[PDB]
Amino acid sequence: PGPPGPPGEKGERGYPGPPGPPG
Amino acid sequence: GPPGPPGEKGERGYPGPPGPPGPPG
Amino acid sequence: GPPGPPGEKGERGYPGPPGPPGP
Repeated sequence: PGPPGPPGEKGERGYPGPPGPPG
Repeated sequence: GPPGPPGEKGERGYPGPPGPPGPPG
Repeated sequence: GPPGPPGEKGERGYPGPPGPPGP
């Protein structure tokens, strides 16, 4: 069998974080 | 000879952006 | 034998930080 293929693509960016605290 | 295995798992993505601003209060 | 297929896409990034304080 041949060698491994190329590395996978980079993952999606994470979800946005939660809303900040009250001002 | 047959094809080799799949390549390596890709890199994890970048962290998400900060959340929205909090409530005015 | 030829190279295999591209690897799996990476995991989604971690969630972002909390947002800034409100106004």
